[PDB]
Amino acid sequence: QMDFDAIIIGAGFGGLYSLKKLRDDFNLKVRAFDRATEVGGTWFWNQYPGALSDSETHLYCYSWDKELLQEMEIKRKYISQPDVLAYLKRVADKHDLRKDIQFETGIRSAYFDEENSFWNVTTENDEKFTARFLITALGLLAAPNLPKIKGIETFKGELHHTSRWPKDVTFSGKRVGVIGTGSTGVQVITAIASQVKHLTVFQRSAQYSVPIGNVVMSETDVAKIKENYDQIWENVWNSALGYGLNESTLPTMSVSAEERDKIFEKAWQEGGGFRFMFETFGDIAVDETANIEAQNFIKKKISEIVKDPFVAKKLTPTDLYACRPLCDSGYYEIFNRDNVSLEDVKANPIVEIKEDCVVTADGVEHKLDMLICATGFDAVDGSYKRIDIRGKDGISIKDHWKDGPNSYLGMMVSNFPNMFMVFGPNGPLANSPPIIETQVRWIADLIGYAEDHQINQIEATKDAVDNWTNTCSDIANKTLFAKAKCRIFGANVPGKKNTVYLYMGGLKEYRNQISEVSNNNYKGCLLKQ
Ligand SMILES: Cc1cc2nc3c(=O)[nH]c(=O)nc-3n(C[C@H](O)[C@H](O)[C@H](O)COP(=O)(O)OP(=O)(O)OC[C@H]3O[C@@H](n4cnc5c(N)ncnc54)[C@H](O)[C@@H]3O)c2cc1C
Ligand SMILES: NC(=O)c1ccc[n+]([C@@H]2O[C@H](COP(=O)([O-])OP(=O)(O)OC[C@H]3O[C@@H](n4cnc5c(N)ncnc54)[C@H](OP(=O)(O)O)[C@@H]3O)[C@@H](O)[C@H]2O)c1
Repeated sequence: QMDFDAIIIGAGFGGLYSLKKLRDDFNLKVRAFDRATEVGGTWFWNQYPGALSDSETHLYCYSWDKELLQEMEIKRKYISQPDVLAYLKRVADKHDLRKDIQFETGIRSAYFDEENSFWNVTTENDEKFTARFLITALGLLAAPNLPKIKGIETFKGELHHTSRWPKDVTFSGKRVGVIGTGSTGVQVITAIASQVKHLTVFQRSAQYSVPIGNVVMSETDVAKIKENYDQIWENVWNSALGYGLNESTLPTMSVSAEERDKIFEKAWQEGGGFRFMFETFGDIAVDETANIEAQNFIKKKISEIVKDPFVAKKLTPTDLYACRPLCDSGYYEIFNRDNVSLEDVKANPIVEIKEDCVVTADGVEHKLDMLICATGFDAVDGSYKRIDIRGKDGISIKDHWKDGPNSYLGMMVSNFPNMFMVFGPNGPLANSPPIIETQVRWIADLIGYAEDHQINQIEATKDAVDNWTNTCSDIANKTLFAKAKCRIFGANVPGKKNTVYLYMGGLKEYRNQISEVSNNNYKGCLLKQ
């Protein structure tokens, strides 16, 4: 009666595993869609200079295919964007995935049918499809947050947002400006500084960055990893972050200053943001005195690398909370270069943009041939609201989430039956591929349980969703996060919203949580026959 058992939106990490698991392991008839012309998700769209993974190469991948784990290329310690794209293309090749992906096809609307209990999916070309279940693997790539700057539309030079980075960009002889110093801006600035006539960095808020330590991987090291891949993945599932770290329980202020400086320095040499934050000590994100110790080590490193003390001052975070640092391949070193200028657009904001320059509040005209906007995106739920998703009683996801996202286990939304989110909001804070695998296998097991027991409508209750929001709030309020403003709580509603964007108990406890549900006849889920 319906076109498919399941429809998947997205052909990235999440969508490709959702397709493989439902079609080949559970034998469902499924069609996937993506606006892209190729698989990859964020790794097909984000081809900006310096794009690099946050987790090491041997862990930023799938674990469910052992043959592929052995054949995988481990070139450098972290993996660049074109290599992630080539890997995901290889996954699609090996498992015959593309024949059930409709490319160059965006989904405009998905309407649930409380009669007959399936979903009505319309593409932007007015193609209509029906399916019992809807799998949303949308990521967080929509939509580009561009700087709201007076006159930015009059700029006659090259203007790119890092998410829409065009090929064939050349840098020599050009005066280039970069707005934004987050992870993307740090990666772009570090990669292009040596290639331009002059680089201006327009930073609104300095952030802490630690070295990434991206080194080439020896053939012995690669063989060492593959020989022990089963234990490596077992460590991922029994950890909180899934980054292959020895997650410390050691209190920061329980060692001498000599010892503390040695522990921070060892992680600094090795590289890695989460390593510096969670392999050194166990309370950096929970205790303020511990946090200040981590910051002071990075501030000290900034003041040593950056030789001009006034540029180092400008680069030093004033916030006072190292609530997750970035990673870089030589970011602070860039600012010793004679062709790099740092503009504190907090104490000197960009007021307007003319045809050939960026004007700051001090009147200075910063002449530019190129303006790179590394300015971020919408919130996590932004990708969901940009689709017309109507569930029970015809309520839209825009309205149900007008105050921020909320869900059950990060995978189910009340008033939206038969819809299952992959890497959606209210999920765990950990490495993405292990999270995506955990969710795809749990969702497929639920769909298989429904195909047997002949149930055709699965729905989370308002109580369970609120129980999940409580659990996240209880855990997140134990930490320093929010107070550093990391946009994990985005609430502020008169009757308290406390929409908690992340479950922060770790990947191991997250698998514990959703296992309680699956074991206990899916408590919190409305089953209908
Ligand atoms: C440079 C970079 C490095 C990163 N490194 C790490 C890391 O080391 N560790 C980590 O955990 N995370 C990392 N991330 C985060 C990253 O988003 C996740 O790791 C992962 O790629 C998310 O995969 P996904 O399939 O869930 O979403 P995506 O890769 O974003 O795929 C979403 C796809 O759904 C499509 N789509 C959306 N909406 C619609 C619609 N209405 N119709 C049709 N199609 C649609 C999109 O076009 C997109 O192709 C990194 C991100 C970037 C940009
Ligand atoms: N794993 C990785 O290595 C990696 C790589 C890329 C992205 N990500 C993730 O994907 C998300 C996006 O990363 P992102 O770096 O592109 O965006 P981002 O983290 O949100 O940072 C955006 C930067 O642009 C600045 N900015 C925004 N609007 C501005 C304005 N109007 N004027 C001046 N400055 C402005 C911001 O300054 P303010 O802070 O002052 O607002 C900020 O420094 C992040 O959450 C990140 O975790 C991860």
